Amino acid sequence: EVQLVESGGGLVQPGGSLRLSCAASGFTFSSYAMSWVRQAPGKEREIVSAVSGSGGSTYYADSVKGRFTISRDNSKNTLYLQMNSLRAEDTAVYYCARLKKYAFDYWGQGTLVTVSS
Repeated sequence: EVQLVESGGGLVQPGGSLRLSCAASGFTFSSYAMSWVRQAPGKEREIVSAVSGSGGSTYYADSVKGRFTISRDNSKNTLYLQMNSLRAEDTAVYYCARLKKYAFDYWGQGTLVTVSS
């Protein structure tokens, strides 16, 4: 089966950078792809990063296609996210979620990013 649960907690003032992650165990995270994030303080969802398929597919929020990163930790039960670009004016909340068929329908806890300031 799949094991997991978003988590981490980091700050991201304007030009900051957060460090969160998706929990995971037997299925790991990249072995079977895994996408994640999506939520916010009445700020509508907001992804941060994902890795569909072997990884050819990758996500970075909706404005950091090149300024975000789907960091991962295979033998650590989780992958992390270095997401910098916020602006002390848009705190957010995320929720992990896989997406490769046969392994899509889990990840449901709630995490976030506090633009330090």
